[PDB]
Amino acid sequence: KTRKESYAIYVYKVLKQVHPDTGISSKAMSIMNSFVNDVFERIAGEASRLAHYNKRSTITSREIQTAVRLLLPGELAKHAVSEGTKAVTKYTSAK
DNA sequence: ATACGCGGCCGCCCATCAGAATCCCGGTGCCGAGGCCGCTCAATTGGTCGTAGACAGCTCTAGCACCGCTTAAACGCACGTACGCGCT
Repeated sequence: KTRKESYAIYVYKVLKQVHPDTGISSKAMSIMNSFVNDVFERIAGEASRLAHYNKRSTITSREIQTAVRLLLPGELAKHAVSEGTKAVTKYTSAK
């Protein structure tokens, strides 16, 4: 049949996590995927840009790390890094 | 010819039977997590090769600092004009 994949499974549990027996319209659901896919290119594209400025050829986590910092304002940014840094840190701990 | 009787009418308080209306319990429809699921094609798994890029060595630009002769530019103040802004 057709494809047209989306992030619907990811957005839904997140909302469950923050009000479990709280609801949503089928119109705000796409707004959400539209919103995510939009932020996706915003961050990953910028990573691509720096990589081939100061003369290197792969994109790691550090770059995102840097990228994120100047893409967003002071207070959210730090918490965001923190969360980000740990999630992965744990990831490696396992293996 | 002349006087007595009364008759249903009626206001009265006083009695009976049905209807209206509030409270004691209700069914119904809408919304949103759930479950079920299944054919399957994208991620994961185990695996090879090679190449970017970390890293250490090196040298070799240019960013810093610092100074003093020179002076243009900033400063602060004095005076009034011609706008900001208030009213009608």
